[PDB]
Amino acid sequence: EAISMLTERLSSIINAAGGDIGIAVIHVETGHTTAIQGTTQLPLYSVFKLPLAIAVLKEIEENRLQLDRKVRVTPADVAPGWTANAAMWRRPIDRTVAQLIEVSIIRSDNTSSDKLLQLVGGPAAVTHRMRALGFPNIEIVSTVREFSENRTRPNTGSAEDLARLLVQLQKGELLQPQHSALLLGFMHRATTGTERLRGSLPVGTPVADKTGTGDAGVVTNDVGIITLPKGQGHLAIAVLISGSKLSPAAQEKLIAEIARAAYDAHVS
Ligand SMILES: *C(=O)[C@@H](NC(=O)/C(=N\OC(C)(C)C(=O)O)c1csc(N)n1)[C@@H]1N=C(C(=O)O)C(=C)CS1
Repeated sequence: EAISMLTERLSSIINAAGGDIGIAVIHVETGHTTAIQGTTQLPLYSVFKLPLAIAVLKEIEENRLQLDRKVRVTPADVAPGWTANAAMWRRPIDRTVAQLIEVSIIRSDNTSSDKLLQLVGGPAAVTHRMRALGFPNIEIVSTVREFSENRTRPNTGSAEDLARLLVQLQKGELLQPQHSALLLGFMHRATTGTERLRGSLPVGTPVADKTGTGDAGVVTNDVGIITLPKGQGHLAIAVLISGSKLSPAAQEKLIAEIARAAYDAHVS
């Protein structure tokens, strides 16, 4: 029956991909869950910026921080190898906490993410916030710089915990309404995953997403929320691909095809 056999189809889409692949698809309103290796913790790379943004917004909601607090960013905060977004960080600049979350989510900025990581108390504090919220299978152990000088101790998370996190975000149970609207607005405008969760959906499908990419196709990740048409609800979806044999383009196409299969199963 269409959602019953989604696991069969997902398993054949990723067959012979090699590596380690975790998938979780959760229908937000009903809770219907489809998972493949859904409890295995896999390298997150830039996907960790989504738990980071939640921990930052929890700090504001727990009255230890403000959205409009000015934070000074200097070229000293940019790691050497960070080439993608470094153009905004060449002379000292003041950004509000809201603006730091913005650029870290939309542009997958490493510099602003590491600044936010310090504001909340480092990797251990984010890991604690995750279990305090109900997601004990998300372990943040490294800053972005630390991990960049040696890929050995990566931040990991299971696909099911990321999807469950997105379910509560979409439902309005995770953050205050204005913080939920603010974060989903950022994720709707994210520009790093045009070929992934959005790649194969029908024209006009709203998608909020956060990607993760390692160099040379070592890791290709995408987690997000797909708005179904009609009044059919939302899909929280996490795809974590680690160490695949496939080329980068084919790994992105794997994510796009997984999303379209989950979309098709849950739409009438
Ligand atoms: C999150 O996953 C970030 N990724 C990285 O910092 C790494 N590589 O980034 C790219 C741009 C793919 C590169 O070729 O250098 C990375 C860190 S440790 C490792 N083995 N690789 C951000 N992701 C992207 C993206 O395009 O998804 C960015 C635009 C900026 S860094």
